[PDB]
Amino acid sequence: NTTGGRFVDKDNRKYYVKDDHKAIYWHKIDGKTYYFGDIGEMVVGWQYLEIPGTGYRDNLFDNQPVNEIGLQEKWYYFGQDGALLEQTDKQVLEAKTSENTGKVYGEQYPLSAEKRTYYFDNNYAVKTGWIYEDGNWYYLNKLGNFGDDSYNPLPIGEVAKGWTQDFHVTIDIDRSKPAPWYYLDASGKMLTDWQKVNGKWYYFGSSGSMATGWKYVRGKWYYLDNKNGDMKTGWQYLGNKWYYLRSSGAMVTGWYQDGLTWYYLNAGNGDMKTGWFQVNGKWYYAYSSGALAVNTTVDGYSVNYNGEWVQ
Ligand SMILES: CN1[C@@H]2CC[C@H]1C[C@@H](OC(=O)[C@H](CO)c1ccccc1)C2
Ligand SMILES: CN1[C@@H]2CC[C@H]1C[C@@H](OC(=O)[C@H](CO)c1ccccc1)C2
Ligand SMILES: C[N+](C)(C)CCO
Ligand SMILES: C[N+](C)(C)CCO
Ligand SMILES: C[N+](C)(C)CCO
Ligand SMILES: C[N+](C)(C)CCO
Ligand SMILES: C[N+](C)(C)CCO
Ligand SMILES: C[N+](C)(C)CCO
Repeated sequence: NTTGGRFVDKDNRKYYVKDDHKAIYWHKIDGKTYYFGDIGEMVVGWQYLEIPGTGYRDNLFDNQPVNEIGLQEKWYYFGQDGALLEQTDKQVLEAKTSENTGKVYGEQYPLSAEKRTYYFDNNYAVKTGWIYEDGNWYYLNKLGNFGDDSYNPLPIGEVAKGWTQDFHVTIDIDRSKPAPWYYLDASGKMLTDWQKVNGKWYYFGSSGSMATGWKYVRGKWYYLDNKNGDMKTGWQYLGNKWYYLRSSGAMVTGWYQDGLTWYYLNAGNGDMKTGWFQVNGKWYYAYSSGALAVNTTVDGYSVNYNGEWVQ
């Protein structure tokens, strides 16, 4: 909706001038959208800019006041003639790197030899977050990189690979909300169910989120590290009780013999018994270590070869 002006080439830069003033920021001119930055230099290619449409960075000229405003920034792609690529689905484009972004018309810069598929939201900005394609989920980075006083927005919108946390984000991470972990394979596909990664097992279920703590899967109980998620095996002291997990990871219930030593894991909960207890009417005694007392005396009580209290 910006008319009455004209594009002007000067000092190896391109401007749009009307009534003798330079256009700045976002402008819709003759069916196309352009962006002129803070001083009027038309941009081209990959750009990380404040979102258009509010009016605070729109239809402005360098002779007008520029309001202070807090607008999130997103990635946008402009043609070599400066027109905004109004894609709302996806498109194959030169990968964005530390050398082909933030450039303006007139500048010299290489055209990425590598091209990637980029997804877009309904407002022409590069899409971030989860996307479902051809039977699989992929995660497009919501955040860029940091590093003690430093922020690189380049990763935003790129296909995530490997271990990835899904933070709730707008302009900054939202620490109040949960941030589950996921694992994307070499091609970015989200893994589900059991998966062996770096030598350890993890359970991602059907949603993809990495489970932590006790987890019931296909009839058996498993215990994933409460913080890191890796599946535990063997004897585990959890919540002040002992549990025995098979090498497969499944929790054991009932009688279990380790070498010559018998142990009794509670029928339902699975916690190890100590002291006197009875199974199917018969009484047995387990020491504090959980080991069953056999062929000996326990406080004036005889227990035979099977640990049974012999009357
Ligand atoms: C990005 N460069 C181009 C536009 C600004 C800078 C420097 C050049 O532009 C200028 O030098 C401007 C043109 O009006 C200028 C300012 C003051 C004195 C002379 C020229 C090319
Ligand atoms: C390490 N355990 C976990 C993964 C394999 C074993 C047993 C359980 O997994 C399975 O039982 C199934 C059997 O098909 C399985 C899933 C994924 C890979 C291999 C086996 C939990
Ligand atoms: C998109 N999901 C299946 C991947 C993850 C939960 O939001
Ligand atoms: C699974 N991790 C990302 C969560 C933790 C350490 O490897
Ligand atoms: C999950 N349980 C049955 C295994 C243990 C108590 O938390
Ligand atoms: C069975 N008792 C007589 C042995 C022991 C207390 O429960
Ligand atoms: C782990 N314990 C309690 C089970 C057995 C003695 O080492
Ligand atoms: C299960 N036991 C302790 C009970 C008996 C030997 O098989």
